[PDB]
Amino acid sequence: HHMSLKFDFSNLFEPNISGGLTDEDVKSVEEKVTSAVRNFVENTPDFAKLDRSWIDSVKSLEDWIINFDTVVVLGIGGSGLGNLALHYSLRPLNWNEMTREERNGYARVFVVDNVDPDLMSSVLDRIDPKTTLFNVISKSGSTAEVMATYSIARGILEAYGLDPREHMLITTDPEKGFLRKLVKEEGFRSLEVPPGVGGRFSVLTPVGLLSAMAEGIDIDELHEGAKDAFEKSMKENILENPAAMIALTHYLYLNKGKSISVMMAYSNRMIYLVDWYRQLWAESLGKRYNLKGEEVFTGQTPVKALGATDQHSQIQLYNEGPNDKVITFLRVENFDREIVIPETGRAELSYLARKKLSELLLAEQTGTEEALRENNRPNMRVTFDGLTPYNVGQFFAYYEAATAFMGYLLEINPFDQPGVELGKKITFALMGREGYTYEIKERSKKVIIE
Amino acid sequence: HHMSLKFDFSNLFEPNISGGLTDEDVKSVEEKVTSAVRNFVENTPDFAKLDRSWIDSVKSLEDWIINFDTVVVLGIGGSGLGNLALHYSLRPLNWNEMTREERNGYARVFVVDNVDPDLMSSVLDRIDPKTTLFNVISKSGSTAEVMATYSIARGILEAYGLDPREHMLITTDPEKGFLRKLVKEEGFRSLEVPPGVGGRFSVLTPVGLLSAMAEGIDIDELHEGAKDAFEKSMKENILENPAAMIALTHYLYLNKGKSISVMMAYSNRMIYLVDWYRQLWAESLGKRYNLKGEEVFTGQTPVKALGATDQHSQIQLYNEGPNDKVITFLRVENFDREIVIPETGRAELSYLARKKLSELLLAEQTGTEEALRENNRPNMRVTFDGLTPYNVGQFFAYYEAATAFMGYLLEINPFDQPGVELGKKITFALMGREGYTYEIKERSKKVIIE
Amino acid sequence: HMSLKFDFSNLFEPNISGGLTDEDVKSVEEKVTSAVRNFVENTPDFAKLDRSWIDSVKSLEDWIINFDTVVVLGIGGSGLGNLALHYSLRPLNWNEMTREERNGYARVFVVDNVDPDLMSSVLDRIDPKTTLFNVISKSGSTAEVMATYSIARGILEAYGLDPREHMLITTDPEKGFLRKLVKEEGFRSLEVPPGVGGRFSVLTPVGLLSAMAEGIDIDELHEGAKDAFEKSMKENILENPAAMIALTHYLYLNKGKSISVMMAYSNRMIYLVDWYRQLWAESLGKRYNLKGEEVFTGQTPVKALGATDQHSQIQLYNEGPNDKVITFLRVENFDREIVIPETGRAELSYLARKKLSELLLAEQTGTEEALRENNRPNMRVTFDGLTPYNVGQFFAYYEAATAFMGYLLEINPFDQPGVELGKKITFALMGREGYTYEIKERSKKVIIE
Amino acid sequence: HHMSLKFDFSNLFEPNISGGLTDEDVKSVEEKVTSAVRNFVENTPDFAKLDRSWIDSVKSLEDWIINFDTVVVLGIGGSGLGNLALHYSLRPLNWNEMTREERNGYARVFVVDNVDPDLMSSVLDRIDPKTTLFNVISKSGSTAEVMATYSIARGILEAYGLDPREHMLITTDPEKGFLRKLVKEEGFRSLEVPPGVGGRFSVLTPVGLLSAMAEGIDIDELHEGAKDAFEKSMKENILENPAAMIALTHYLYLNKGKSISVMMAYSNRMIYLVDWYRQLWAESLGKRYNLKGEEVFTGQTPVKALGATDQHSQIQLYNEGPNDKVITFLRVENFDREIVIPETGRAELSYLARKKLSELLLAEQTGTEEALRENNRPNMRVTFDGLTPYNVGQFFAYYEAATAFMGYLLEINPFDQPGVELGKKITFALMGREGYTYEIKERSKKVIIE
Ligand SMILES: [Cl-]
Ligand SMILES: [Cl-]
Ligand SMILES: [Cl-]
Ligand SMILES: [Cl-]
Repeated sequence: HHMSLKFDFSNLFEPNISGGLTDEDVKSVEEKVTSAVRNFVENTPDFAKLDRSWIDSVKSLEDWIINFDTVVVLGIGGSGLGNLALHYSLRPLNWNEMTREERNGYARVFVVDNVDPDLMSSVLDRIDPKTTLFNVISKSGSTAEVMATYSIARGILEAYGLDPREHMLITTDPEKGFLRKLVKEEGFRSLEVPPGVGGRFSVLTPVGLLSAMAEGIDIDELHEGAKDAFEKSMKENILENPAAMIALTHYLYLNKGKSISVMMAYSNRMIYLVDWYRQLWAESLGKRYNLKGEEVFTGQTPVKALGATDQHSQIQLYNEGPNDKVITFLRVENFDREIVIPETGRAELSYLARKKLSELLLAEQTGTEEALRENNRPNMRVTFDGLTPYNVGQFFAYYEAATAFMGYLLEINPFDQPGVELGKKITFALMGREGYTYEIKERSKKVIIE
Repeated sequence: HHMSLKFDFSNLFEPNISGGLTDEDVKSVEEKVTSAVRNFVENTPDFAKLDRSWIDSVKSLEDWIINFDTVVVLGIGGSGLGNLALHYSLRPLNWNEMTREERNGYARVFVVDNVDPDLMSSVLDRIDPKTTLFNVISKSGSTAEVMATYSIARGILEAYGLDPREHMLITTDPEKGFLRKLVKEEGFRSLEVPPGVGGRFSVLTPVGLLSAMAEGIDIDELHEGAKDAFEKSMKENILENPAAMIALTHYLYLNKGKSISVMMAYSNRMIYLVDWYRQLWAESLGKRYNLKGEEVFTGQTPVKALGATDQHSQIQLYNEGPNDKVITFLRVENFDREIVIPETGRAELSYLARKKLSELLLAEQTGTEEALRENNRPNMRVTFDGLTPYNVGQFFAYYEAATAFMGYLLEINPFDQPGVELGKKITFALMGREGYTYEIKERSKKVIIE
Repeated sequence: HMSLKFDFSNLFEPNISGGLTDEDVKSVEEKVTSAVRNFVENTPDFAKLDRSWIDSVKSLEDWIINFDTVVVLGIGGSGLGNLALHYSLRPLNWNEMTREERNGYARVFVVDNVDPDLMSSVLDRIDPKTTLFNVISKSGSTAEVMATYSIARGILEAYGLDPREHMLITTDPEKGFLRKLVKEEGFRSLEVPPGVGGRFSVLTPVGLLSAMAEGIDIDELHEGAKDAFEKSMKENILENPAAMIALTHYLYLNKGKSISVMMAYSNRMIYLVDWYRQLWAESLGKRYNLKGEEVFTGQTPVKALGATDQHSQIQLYNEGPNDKVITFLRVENFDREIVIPETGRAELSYLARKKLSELLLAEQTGTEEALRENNRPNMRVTFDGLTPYNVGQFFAYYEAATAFMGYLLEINPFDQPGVELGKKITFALMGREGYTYEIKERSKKVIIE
Repeated sequence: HHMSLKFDFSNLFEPNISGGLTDEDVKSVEEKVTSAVRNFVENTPDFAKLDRSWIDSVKSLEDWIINFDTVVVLGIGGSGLGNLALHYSLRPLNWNEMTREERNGYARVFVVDNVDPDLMSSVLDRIDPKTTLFNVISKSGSTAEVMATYSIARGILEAYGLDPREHMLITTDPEKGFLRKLVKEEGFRSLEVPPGVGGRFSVLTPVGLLSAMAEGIDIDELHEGAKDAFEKSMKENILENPAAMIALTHYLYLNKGKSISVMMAYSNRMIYLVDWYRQLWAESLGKRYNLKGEEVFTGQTPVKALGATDQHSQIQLYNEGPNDKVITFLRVENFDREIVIPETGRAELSYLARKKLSELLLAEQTGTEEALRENNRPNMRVTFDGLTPYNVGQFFAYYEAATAFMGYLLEINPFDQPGVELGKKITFALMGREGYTYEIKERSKKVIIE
């Protein structure tokens, strides 16, 4: 009883929407898409290989991890969102507020992926350092945010007379960077960010799997789902290849003025899956220069929505504003807690009486999707039979491959992020970091209301 | 020691950005903007009046509310996001996980603004019904989601033999709708959604103020901030009028291809302020037809970002992708818990040693803003001296007025939401609701991978 | 409110063979009377009990209720007083009681060492969010207090707590590093009075703050101290306990009693004995007299606990060298009077249905009599109960007595020059700027590993 | 891993101190010392034999002892201090205030070694009789203080309807005395105080081992250290024999007017090791008569000091008062919780910044030792590499041997205590005990102030 995600691309096509994609459209790109799949098969990126050592190196720590009642991940972006996505999608929303008995002995997971002291302080107020493991995660080994939060955690351990080696696990490049040097000099336990895997493609590497295993997620089943997804993503038959289809259809639509991808998840536990997609799409495909060095300023802005909530926020705009969005719905059909709506005795509420609350949620997704179709707003749907590691591993793999394919189609490098470097340089200079000299000039025009 | 929000619109203008707005641009719209302000002054919408009864009717319940240790708001969109925005921005992030003593006797606030049973179940698992008040909030008195969650809460009270009148407070239109009838027939305590105030403009009405007061927020100071903001928003001098300036500059940019507003808050506690803005902007300004009945499909998609987090997700795209965004930063300069980064003894981290963690966060905002300027991406900044009710009330008022002004400039009705009605009709039909007959047709083209 | 009772009888002939005589008393009476008169005429600051000591501490009462725990970072004079007050005037499980059982008053922990097992164990028991650190140092730079201060402050900083909300500084009003910190950073503060040395400072804000925090009646503490200091100014030596303690101990020191044993018959009084230890040792253990002559004077104070140390030291006190004067502290009424149950066993009939304290008191009486019979000089200080009035009497009488002994021995009882060399060596070991002492390689090394 | 205690006797000798012991001094007593060691080897006292049955009898109760969460030792002196020495030195100071989980399942240990009702009542307020074992320990089987506390514990058990045999374990002489009778008549579990081992020499017998095993101390390792130390104590080469050297040097100094031994431990955890030593030295060596029946009134008063604390209490007197003391330091070089002193940013505290707090403690021991040397105060040092049962067993063994050797040198019986009997007789008479008739006479001279 493991099932493939189901994809329904029907509302992306004519005649389902007037303005839809056509058989001519598909034919216009089919060859370039098949070539993207072939290139993935022939020059497979490291992320798709799902090395056994990724699971094995994490399982090797399992006996040690059961010493801890909490794991705090000190990581950001690629080293933080995948942790939150796994945590939300694959444990109950009140996991960290459950007793240890309710958690069946597994650990609470907190992720500190910002340098806001209100965030760090609120996590620190919830943990006992004597029973906490900090997983310090940075590929580079020197991400400023992670250094700052590492410093705070280390300082607290020191002040309490706790051995940092008993409370910190370092996940970083096997050879380069400051955190790796710390490992080598001080003898920390460690895990690797694989050299050929970039942050935003690292969730199924030890980056994501350690905290997942800590909280009792079946990480083997997670890889089983991703494996099956990657295998379907290598099919040169595009009508059997969900990742190729996502790329094909989004590539075409980007070309036809759809500058926004909306991913709308009909589940509060899926919301961090959408944030993970946000970074994956935006950072991969949002590129100034193409592979030839030509200025292209390409990209499709990823927008996060939550159903049914955002029907009362964004659905007016999605139906009646500019037609610049392709909307992907994430639909889960079975819930771990199926609340039944009681009979209140009021005739006004008979349409709700003794139905599952999820029946209403699912009726809302269906109605929202249909209204959008009727208003010729292109949409597709990914359906999960439940929130299981198998299904979440599929999700990650399919979107990692699709993003890879879109970078091929757009003839850009989907695996770099040059646009982030300037802000960092300015910031380090502001922080007085040795060798950082950028000076922000005094402005001519100052338009302030103070 | 109450201070106005500071606005810096400088990076929206030439020469600060090449491509920026010009004095010619401002002159092109100045008159229409002054007229929007005059119209607001002369035909003031009910939301801007800040009726004393909004605070007084809530304070009248204060003695009763201190019976409860938890308030659960059963509301959605306009009746839910303002509650979450107040809760996050004006209490510590671990408020609901603090002891009652730590909360100084004030209540926990949970908001159930979805029909996902994983959400409702997780809140139900955290509360004792004997010490909980459900605030059921719907302007119409019949929002499906709110009916469903009301039914569940009522059913639990009944099964436990608790009197619903002792555990439910109804906030709805004073005269129309099912919830008002329930009030009248069964004798519930109640509060009003003011007839002339729409959901998305209702946060400073009893909709938002009840839960705020419950958790110990100074609701008087909240209105004091909003009052001062509304007064500045009635200034016909546009260079002294932050709301007029936001409208002026966003109107111009929408016209020049900036189809996205990004609001990027450098605070985890401000994140629900951004979601409140999301609904306010999208639902107000995302309109098919103008006031003349002409098809305009207007709108500017609001995008939520969090700094520094989203520097590792979206900043590549914001600097290097299409130039279709105006970015507003929210910057708070003082934090309730100022963590100091310890000295680790490592020369590599000297740039962080013994600085406030917030110094790094603030350096990151400044650097991110400068990089964007250098890449000619238009941006402005709203600076809060701290997270206080005064400053949050200002924020709400300024953006409510600015949205009002943009609807004038765009010559649409910013106070309706016709585009939501079709999805609801389809959903009710799917739910078998009497008199709802929409039938979804079988599709010609079915493109599925299953 | 009743006066401590003193019974000096077993210090005198014929009660002990070898005891003090009327001739002995006459030999020093005039010098003692002059000690008293000097105290009356040039009263040391500690004996003035300034109103501002209580008033400055009471000013913080409203603020202190924010905290469930006060941690005293202080050592010696700035630490033992707090412990003496804590143990003697609250039940032994006070810090392990619930807040309700404590009637809302705070837990008190004293970190008076730089052992990380001590600091760590206290930190493991506290919530920084509800903890006040009282950082106490007269000089403002005591190394041990700087070290513990640094740790507490670092924890406060890492958690984002404002140090001014969680630290109270007790130091000289004008001089020193801690006073500078107060003035530069705006900490709340209390004073160590300029003319009061650490070991004489328990009844100043040094001790009064943590005592108040835990709900001790500090007014009653001063009321007892006041009454005791009044009796200590009586020129009739037979009405003046402090003068009699100095008289008799001065005579015995001169007759080869090189040890004072203070043996308290109460586990709660044990830190009163430690406070006394520092007071007698550091005051009267002096190389030079007031003329600059080498005298190497001193009487080693020894801490004992009754009835416990009957099974540790009583063999030695009765059968070893006759070099000790033994002062008993006897408390006659206990806050929890446990009654020994009837077991039904004939062998235990002598215990059946008596107060456990009756056994304790019979043990003090028997121990005292056996020592008299063995001609070992002893006296007894009897408390009707462990109350602030009684404890304030105790501190005052002993502070006055130590002042008088310094007069009789013609030394300065208010300095401590012998501590400075070790500190200089230590700072040099710690690499402190301007400390250069180098410990030389030894000729003779006698090691077993 | 297991290391011998290191002894440094250097500052006991000339030229290290002027006035120090000389090679002539050593020659003066070498032969009598060698003869002490030989007597020990040839007529070994029962305490040094470390019978396997002392560990086995205690280990046979381990399954039963895990029923309890708390062991309360009712014993005094020899039957009480050893338990406290082991508890403090080999468990953290907050052991009894740790949760059961923090204690890894092992029991809390309270020792009630006084008939102060404030002691007993404070212990009783902390225990649940249903989960408590009272270990009632008296070699004689009739120690009054143990009878009284036994009576209290038993009465409580009775009045609650708990079976005393499920909550009391009796440790007493195998054949003689009231407690042994109780065992035989009522069927209590029991352990033996070995007939040839006196109380003050009983810590490593079941007297001490039971409570130690209950709190998780490795009692095998305790014996392994004691065994190695007793072996070194049987070496006729006095320069390889620590116990011989302690006895040699202290005997010489006692004869040169050092009437006081100061043991000053630089650890709050070692303070009860010092108290154990106090009873050992005082009760053994403080004798009126020698073995010939000649009046000697011999003895060296043992004084307890704690470093660094007592540098602010006693160090003035030790350096500047009578030169009547030999001072032994106990120095522990590694701590279980190694607190690092943070950097405060203050120039005044740069000599502390980022050093271990124990570096300061150790520097204080060294400086204190050197200043005492400079002032010609004889001192030695015992260095522990950590607080481990191996090191603590070594300590007890070496000091028990040393005391035996001192009694030989002093030609006294180190194994009796006739000076305690008079006080007991008087007390029993005051308590109205049948056959005790002592009458305290009215005094001639009464010198009282009331
Ligand atoms: Cl968004
Ligand atoms: Cl105040
Ligand atoms: Cl048995
Ligand atoms: Cl002592």
